[PDB]
Amino acid sequence: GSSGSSGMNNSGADEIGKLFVGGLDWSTTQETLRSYFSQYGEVVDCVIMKDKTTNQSRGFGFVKFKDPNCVGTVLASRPHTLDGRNIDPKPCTPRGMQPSGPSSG
Repeated sequence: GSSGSSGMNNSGADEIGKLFVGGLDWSTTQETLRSYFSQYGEVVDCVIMKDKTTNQSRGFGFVKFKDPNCVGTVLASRPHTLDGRNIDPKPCTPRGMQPSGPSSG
């Protein structure tokens, strides 16, 4: 970059095969959520954050994938929308770029 400062590139094997879904719906459940993402990649672990008292899906969660490649496949299928709710997955990584490359299908 010329003006903006991007910085160096790091890998750090952490939250690679993880997928942070942003934009869930109080109705959205972990069961259905699993399959919804399972169609893309073998869901290993699905989590859906809920309220403290209401215990309702605030509007975000997580999704694990047997393979760290499954995450991308979905990131390319974006945007996303499950249970009549506009959602958007994330590689669970900080802003910036990655040397990953065109690696995708």
